Amino acid sequence: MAHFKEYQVIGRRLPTESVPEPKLFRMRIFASNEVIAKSRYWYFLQKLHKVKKASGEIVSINQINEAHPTKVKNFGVWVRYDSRSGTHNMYKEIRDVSRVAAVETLYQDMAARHRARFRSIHILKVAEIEKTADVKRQYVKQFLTKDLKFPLPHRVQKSTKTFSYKRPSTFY
RNA sequence: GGUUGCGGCCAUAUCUACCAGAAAGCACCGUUUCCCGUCCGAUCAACUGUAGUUAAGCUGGUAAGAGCCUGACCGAGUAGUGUAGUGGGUGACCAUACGCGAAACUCAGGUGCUGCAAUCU
Ligand SMILES: [Mg+2]
Ligand SMILES: [Mg+2]
Repeated sequence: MAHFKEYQVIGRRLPTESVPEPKLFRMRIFASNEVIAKSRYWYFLQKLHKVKKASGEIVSINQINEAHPTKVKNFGVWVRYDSRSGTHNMYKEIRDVSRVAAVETLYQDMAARHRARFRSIHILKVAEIEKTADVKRQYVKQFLTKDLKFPLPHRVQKSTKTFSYKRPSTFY
């Protein structure tokens, strides 16, 4: 899984004599590949409608590419997750160039700060904030100030050799 | 279509309350010599369909009826459960993956169908 990928997954109940041409439900799924995306689709349709993989059918799966992969966006993400003692909703903000890597950042963030495994997370929503001043988290808001520039003090250079003859510097 | 005799399934047929029922049938209904049974022709027996009555039985209809029956992407793919992991959690327990999948509930509809023989504006 070099990264996540976003798939649109469209499926339906199996057609019957009573109801030919059912309703065609669709979701956007962040998954490492096609098989997981289809599995996640059925898992989530399990919780919304009376249907399972055996009574249903996957009409379409299509990868969804970022419209502008090279534009930095501020994403607001609503997640539902299970902690060890209950279920909680939260909203986080991630700044990056694509939805898939923003969601990838989000899973890493949920694992790091809340020990929430991919098993225990529901991506309720991902949406770009098209306007500044609608951004609310200070950790992403600090990066939107005009003419932003910071140094990177204490540069640590990687040495290929085991022994150095120079007693190095961390300048930058 | 009504009714009677014998039924099949055994409430969609049961229960409550209340209204209808032409004809025929069924019924209630008249009598106690006889065969029989009673504390008691109430029941059971016999006899006349004669004296009468649809009052009841019976049948059908009504009920935002009770019950019952059928369905529902109703609740609910919930509860539960087969399988898996060197999954989570101190534990109690829980999540996930591949499968199966209820009951209550909530609406909706319905309230006997039918076989054989005989008979009837
Ligand atoms: Mg008498
Ligand atoms: Mg094992």
